[PDB]
Amino acid sequence: DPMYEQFLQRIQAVRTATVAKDISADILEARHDYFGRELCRALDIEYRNNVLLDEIILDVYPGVNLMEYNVPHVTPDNYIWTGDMLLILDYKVSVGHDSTEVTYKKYTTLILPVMQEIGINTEICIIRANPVTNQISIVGEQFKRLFPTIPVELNFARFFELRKMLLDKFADDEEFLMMI
Ligand SMILES: [Cl-]
Ligand SMILES: [Cl-]
Ligand SMILES: [Cl-]
Ligand SMILES: [Mn+2]
Ligand SMILES: [Mn+2]
Repeated sequence: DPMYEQFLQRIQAVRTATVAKDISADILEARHDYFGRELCRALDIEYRNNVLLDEIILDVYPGVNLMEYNVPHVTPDNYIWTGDMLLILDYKVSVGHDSTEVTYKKYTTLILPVMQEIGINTEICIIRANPVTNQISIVGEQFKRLFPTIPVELNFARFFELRKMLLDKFADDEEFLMMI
């Protein structure tokens, strides 16, 4: 209720391409966070949204001296510390694979080396929902083993409705069309 209403109020009032581009980005981020909350609820795991990598290391290995290592200050969405293995999690909502590939490449090359020097067994997990079909795709073998079914009940229609109204309001706007 209040989330939808707040976006609606903003789409009603917006007059300029630059402000409209920020509403569009905000809707896409709210849709991403919605999926993350529903995913963690369905799997009964702790819901987080952007944890600094140093803070993840400190939680799994409290006796670490951060200064001895070169820790990239990335903020993956969430993680699962099982006591023997660390699953780095990032949520995606997208009909395509490109954003998954980008994030997979970044976290693989930036997180795995320092986790290997520290000695923490780590897997990069990316969980994507298709907002149109509600189908879930998972990169991450240990995550699939731990969670062979994902009993989520997803409904992205309201996020599409809001963004479509925004795009209809600016369908004749050259500038906004380019800020695509
Ligand atoms: Cl405006
Ligand atoms: Cl103006
Ligand atoms: Cl990041
Ligand atoms: Mn994030
Ligand atoms: Mn994400």
